[PDB]
Amino acid sequence: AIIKEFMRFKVHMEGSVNGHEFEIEGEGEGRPYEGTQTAKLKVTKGGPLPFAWDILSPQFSKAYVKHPADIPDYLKLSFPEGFKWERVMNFEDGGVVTVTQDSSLQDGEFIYKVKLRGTNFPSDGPVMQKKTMGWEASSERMYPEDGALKGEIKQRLKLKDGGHYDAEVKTTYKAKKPVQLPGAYNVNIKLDITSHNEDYTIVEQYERAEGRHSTGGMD
Repeated sequence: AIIKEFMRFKVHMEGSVNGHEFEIEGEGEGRPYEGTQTAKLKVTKGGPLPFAWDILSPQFSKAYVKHPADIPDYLKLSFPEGFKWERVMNFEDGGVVTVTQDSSLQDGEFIYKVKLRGTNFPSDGPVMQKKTMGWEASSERMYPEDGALKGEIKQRLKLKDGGHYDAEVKTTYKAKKPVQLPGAYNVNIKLDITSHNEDYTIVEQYERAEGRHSTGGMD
């Protein structure tokens, strides 16, 4: 019941990428049981960003994943206390993004606090040269480990002039209170930039995420 069928969120990110510091604030909304959400993000410090928006976009909401009835929605069940998540992204050219995130519920809205560290992107690479064009649809493979929910992704960023720039991603999602963990399953995710201004100081995103059985789908 805590998770309403229409939910808003507020997000704050403090970050560095290759030592360039910045802050982002944003608001979002969606339908947690339908797996759909939008967000409006604004660069509040360190803009215009001297790197690709796309490395930040996946850091702005796993309460909004559509789950089959027989897969426990661990992250929805974590509320009202909520959950933390930690992420590592290894990009194929040696760029690294590490993220920590706190997700809570205050005034009937989700509150997201994000800390991001991006390092070792090549000065001539597509991230620092802003040559990326959004993520391909992803499958996150989910499994329980060490009393937390883990997910692994082979994520693909489209490039200007064609082809892709890959990232291996691993995330740990941990409820602040003990709730029922699921077995192994997959989450199909598509994240779109729906609008941006010229220098990506103002960006709107849309994400659809649907959990699917990895065993006994029953086709």
